[PDB]
Amino acid sequence: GIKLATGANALDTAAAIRAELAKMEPFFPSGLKIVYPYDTTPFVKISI
Amino acid sequence: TDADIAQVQVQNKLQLAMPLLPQEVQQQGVSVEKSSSSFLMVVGVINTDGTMTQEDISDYVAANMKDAISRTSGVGDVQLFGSQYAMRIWMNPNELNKFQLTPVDVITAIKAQNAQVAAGQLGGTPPVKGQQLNASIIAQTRLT
Amino acid sequence: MPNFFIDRPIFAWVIAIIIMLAGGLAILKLPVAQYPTIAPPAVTISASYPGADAKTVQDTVTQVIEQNMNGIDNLMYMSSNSDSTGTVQITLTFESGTDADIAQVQVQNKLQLAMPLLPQEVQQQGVSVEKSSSSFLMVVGVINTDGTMTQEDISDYVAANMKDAISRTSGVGDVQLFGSQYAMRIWMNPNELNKFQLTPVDVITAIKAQNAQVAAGQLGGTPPVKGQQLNASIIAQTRLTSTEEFGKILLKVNQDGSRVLLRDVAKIELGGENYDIIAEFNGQPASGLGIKLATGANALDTAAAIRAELAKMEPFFPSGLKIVYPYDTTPFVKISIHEVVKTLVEAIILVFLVMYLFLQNFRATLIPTIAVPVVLLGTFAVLAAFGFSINTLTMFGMVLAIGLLVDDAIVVVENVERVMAEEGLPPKEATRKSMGQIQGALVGIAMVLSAVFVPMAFFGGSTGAIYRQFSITIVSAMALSVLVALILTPALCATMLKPIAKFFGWFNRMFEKSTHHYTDSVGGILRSTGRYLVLYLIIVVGMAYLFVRLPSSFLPDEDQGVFMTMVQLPAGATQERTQKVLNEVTHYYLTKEKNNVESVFAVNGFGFAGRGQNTGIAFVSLKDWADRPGEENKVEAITMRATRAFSQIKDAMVFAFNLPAIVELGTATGFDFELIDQAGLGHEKLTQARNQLLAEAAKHPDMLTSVRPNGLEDTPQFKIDIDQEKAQALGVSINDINTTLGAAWGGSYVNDFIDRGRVKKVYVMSEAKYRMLPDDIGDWYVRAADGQMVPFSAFSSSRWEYGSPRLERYNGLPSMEILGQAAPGKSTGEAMELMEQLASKLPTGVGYDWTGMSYQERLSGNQAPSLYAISLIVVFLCLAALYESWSIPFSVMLVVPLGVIGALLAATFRGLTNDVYFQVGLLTTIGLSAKNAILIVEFAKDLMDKEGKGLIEATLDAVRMRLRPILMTSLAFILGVMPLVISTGAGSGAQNAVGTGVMGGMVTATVLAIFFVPVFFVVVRRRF
Amino acid sequence: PGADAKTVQDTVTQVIEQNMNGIDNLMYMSSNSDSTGTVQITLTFESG
Amino acid sequence: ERLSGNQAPSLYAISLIVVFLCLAALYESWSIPFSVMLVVPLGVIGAL
Ligand SMILES: CCCCCCCCCCCC
Ligand SMILES: CCCCCCCCCCCC
Ligand SMILES: CCCCCCCCCCCC
Ligand SMILES: CCCCCCCCCCCC
Ligand SMILES: CCCCCCCCCCCC
Repeated sequence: GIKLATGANALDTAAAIRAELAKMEPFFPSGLKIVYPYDTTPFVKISI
Repeated sequence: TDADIAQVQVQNKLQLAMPLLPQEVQQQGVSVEKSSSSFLMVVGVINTDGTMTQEDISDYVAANMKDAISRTSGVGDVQLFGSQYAMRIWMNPNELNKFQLTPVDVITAIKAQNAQVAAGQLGGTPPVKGQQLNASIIAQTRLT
Repeated sequence: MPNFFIDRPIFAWVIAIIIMLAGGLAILKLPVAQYPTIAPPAVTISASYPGADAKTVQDTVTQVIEQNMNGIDNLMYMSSNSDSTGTVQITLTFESGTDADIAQVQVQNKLQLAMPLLPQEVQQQGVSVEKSSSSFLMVVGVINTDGTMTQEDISDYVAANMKDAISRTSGVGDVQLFGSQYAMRIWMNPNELNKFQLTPVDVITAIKAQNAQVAAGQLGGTPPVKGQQLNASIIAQTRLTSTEEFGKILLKVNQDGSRVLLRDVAKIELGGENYDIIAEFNGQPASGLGIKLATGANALDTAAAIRAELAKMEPFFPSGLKIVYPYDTTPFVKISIHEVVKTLVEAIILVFLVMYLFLQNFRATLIPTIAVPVVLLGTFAVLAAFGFSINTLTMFGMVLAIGLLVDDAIVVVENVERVMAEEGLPPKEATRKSMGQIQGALVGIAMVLSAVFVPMAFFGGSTGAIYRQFSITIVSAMALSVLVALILTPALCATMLKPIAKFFGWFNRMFEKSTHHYTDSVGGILRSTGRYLVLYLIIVVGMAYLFVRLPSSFLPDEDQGVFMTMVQLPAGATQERTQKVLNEVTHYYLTKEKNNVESVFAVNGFGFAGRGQNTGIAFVSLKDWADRPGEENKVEAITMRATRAFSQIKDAMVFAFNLPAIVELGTATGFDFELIDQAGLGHEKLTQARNQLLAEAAKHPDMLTSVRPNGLEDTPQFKIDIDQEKAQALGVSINDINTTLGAAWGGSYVNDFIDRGRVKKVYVMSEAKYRMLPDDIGDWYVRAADGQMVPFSAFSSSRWEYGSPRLERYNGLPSMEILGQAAPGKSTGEAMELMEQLASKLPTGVGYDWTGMSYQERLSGNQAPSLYAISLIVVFLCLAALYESWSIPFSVMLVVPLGVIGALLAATFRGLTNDVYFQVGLLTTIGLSAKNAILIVEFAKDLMDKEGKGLIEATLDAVRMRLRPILMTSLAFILGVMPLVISTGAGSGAQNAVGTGVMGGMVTATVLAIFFVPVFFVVVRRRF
Repeated sequence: PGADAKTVQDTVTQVIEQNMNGIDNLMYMSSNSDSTGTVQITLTFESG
Repeated sequence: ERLSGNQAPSLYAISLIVVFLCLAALYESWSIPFSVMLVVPLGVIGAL
């Protein structure tokens, strides 16, 4: 449950999270994929 | 108002109260986060094979990918929807009764025989005249 | 706006006076350092757990802290070390521009709440969070030679009488201390612990509660009774001062009434806190300090105040102490500033000489003498307005921009003298016409160059702070020169210059016949211009060929006056053997360099491979530069001769080295490559993964060289396992066993006490001779449950097994920091790629990560052509805006490869590298050649349409009238740095890096690029 | 709490006041320690 | 208080310099502000 720090921008924070997850992804065990439920980030980008 | 100056002042007024809190609160560790109120996003880690239960996935997320997401610049607080592993010891009251024990001797034995002991060096400083050896004494390690 | 100032000279003088008065007011108020803040801010958590090893610290203190360093703003990475002396060292590196106070307070508040999780001994020793600033400003050592005291007496005289007062002065910060202060040490003795039937647990419990306070209230305490007259405070039992009081504690009284004391089972001997570091100065013991310059005080008067405060303490010394300075890099700063100031002043003298040589009038040869220093004063005012300081970088920014400084007076005065000499006008109307000819051209120069430098201000990393100094100093100086060039110089050419019209006349005849021969040759080579175009193609291909074959680097290596010598002994060597090797090094430097080396300060257990006992360092400080003349006496020769002479020591790795700036060495070659372990593989399997990664980099010598692991290998350790059934059947508690073993063989730190006003510590530990062999564990007896003494090895064993003397972690995962450097010939863009293609065939779980100096080379490390790509088109648009045409900028911007040939030829011939002074000098040379090419074609453009001339005729007419300025201002500049080039003294590494580029590039850009721009302009006006 | 206004000055006041050099502005710094038990330092910075 | 005793002549000097320069800048003469920067004592004797 990733919250957000006070005053941070919500689009280049989520980009940093998705950049961290692509760094620790080739070291998962056999058969463990990461999936993406609830997310309020792409609505801002699609509206702009 | 400034956010991090506000966190510094709240932390200043909290650390004056830390010696008055109980020991069981301090060992869990209090925390001061400048989070917003709620969730920007949640991630999800399913198993497609069917080799891991809830606890295995929760321990993998707690150990190998929580402490790096929680240091990412712009993240106020990370909630975990699981639990890290812990060497859990489920006691039996009838067997503690049969062998005439309490749950106090159990905690005493776990504090005594699961220690990480500092034990010095056997070529330590100050040496005598003509010392030719230096190594460390390894007393006992934490159990694994 | 010069016509407003022709009629109004006094207003021009007034704004010249306010800019020259705001410059000199800001030279009294700005710092003078050696280098600015150049590294990203990094804070350091340092803690100690006495008696442990790397493993015990690495999973009770290290992993416990760095699980709680979360939620810190602007954090790049975090690397930690845990070594066998007990020390844990965590370095958090932040983004550039992050406020260091906010970063330190966030780290220290996240550490203040992770404090009850740590062990008790770590909380007693304390955890120190402090910011990792620059290295030492100066080292103040102190010796005693008239007599004999130990190291600890000197270190306590410093810790009680100097550090209190040296830190209370103008502009100091962190003050370290090489020695160790007092502590009431207690040396236990296990045979009297045996015969009186005692344990060290009884000793520590007996002298916890002897020196403590009593909250005792007061007589007449409140609430008083009705009629109370007396009020006074109860002063109850207090601490213990002398050593007899620490010897008179009762331990145990027996049945016969025996008195057991600390002076029966121990000896006291007040002594030292830490016994690992032993400083040394030439053969007598010593102590030292660690003074850091804080933020914004100049180092010159700071070091003068330090020397003044040490100068008023010699009446207060205990008859034999002597202060001595084994490391001082303050007079090198004074040399490196004085030489730059002398170069500026002699450049002004040389332009005075050249202006009088070409013009032959005293009255008009001092317009640059008035108008050039006022721009430098205004440049200092702008540097203080930004908040920057007197670095070495801004000083060598104004010493190579002085051509751009001095052109904007030579052009104006030559043009008004040309108008008075040809058409014959009074100076006022002649200055009006002259500054109307070059009106828009100087504004076009201000727009066209301001865009050559200012992309240099917007790079990133630790080298975007080196370039920013040059790229705001030169921009401010030039953009103030263009303001003062159309305001102050027109007023001075309208007022000072004489209206009088008209035998050393050989130079005039030589110059006019050279001018006519030049115009004849240029008019000859404007017909059939194909050969000069293909010669330009050969020029640009030769430029690319010599630009590829040239070694890139950073800031040059130079003589700071001192150098280090590093000593490391193999794998578990004691303190005495390292002292013998350090004394061999001292006896070498003080006999074979009698006339070069002044003082060697030898520190033991300090070396840069980590803390320990088999290591040592030596600060060697030489004589003055005037006392050691020659080439064979500089540091570059002494270092290699000592390194050649240190190969005969049979078992010691000893080598000497110099100091680059602080840290970003490898001149552009190093790696900082972390091998990280992103699973639960461990330490031995990670060692196998590193040992597989090494000797695959050894398979490629053409790309990789010197891949050293940067980490200590496994050493034997003494495992003693407590057998549980024998310990508990005999009735011996495990806690008393562990607090006997880890308090007889390490420190224990009972509590504090008060000595001579100050507050010192009390440590208990066994003697120096009862804890030195594996056969000494059998001399330690422990009380059982009944009271029978049980020995060690009645319930234990003993094994030797391999452990680890240093454990490294990177971002919370275990890692090993493999260092390397690229081969000669190949850059570090095709070496880091081979590392990433070579670290991908490792076993499953081991990953890689770049750190340090290469970290910001991954984050957009190819944005150097991406900013000059948008500089070049802004230059093109400004030049297409000026001449009211397209493809005329193509006629003026093909002089960029002309000033690069000479700089690359001089750098190849003299044997220099592609350091930052070469790049800034190249980048000024191309801008000044562009300035000359702009002015010749602005005359040729506004001569063939305002008058009506042809194409060839107007071109050689324009290059006729624009030959007297160009070699006038090259001759005053490829002559105002000649000395800098032939300079060999103190600090001639940066001076030769500045001098060689801006000599050869300037000579080539004025010899060749006065013959190509008529050809370029004619070829453009043929094919549009 | 166990004070006599000289233990406090020599053990918990001179330490802190000794370790307050490196702060930027400062101006002046007045400290006091009494026999009640308490102690306070007052660091008066520059105006602005 | 003593700080205001140490920055008053510097204040008077810098104000007289800036007013002399702002008048020489605007009347295009160095002799007209010289006939104005000595009518100042006729006002200062009044204030005193
Ligand atoms: C350095 C101060 C020089 C003072 C101004 C010189 C005199 C101005 C000449 C104006 C002629 C009308
Ligand atoms: C340590 C002070 C350095 C100041 C350098 C001033 C250089 C001024 C050059 C222009 C006047 C000749
Ligand atoms: C740096 C200024 C030195 C003083 C030069 C002023 C010269 C003014 C001459 C006025 C015309 C004769
Ligand atoms: C005879 C070869 C030289 C051709 C003329 C060169 C003219 C450029 C130099 C002018 C100054 C001597
Ligand atoms: C820097 C590249 C810009 C290319 C623009 C060239 C346009 C030339 C047009 C010629 C028409 C006369």
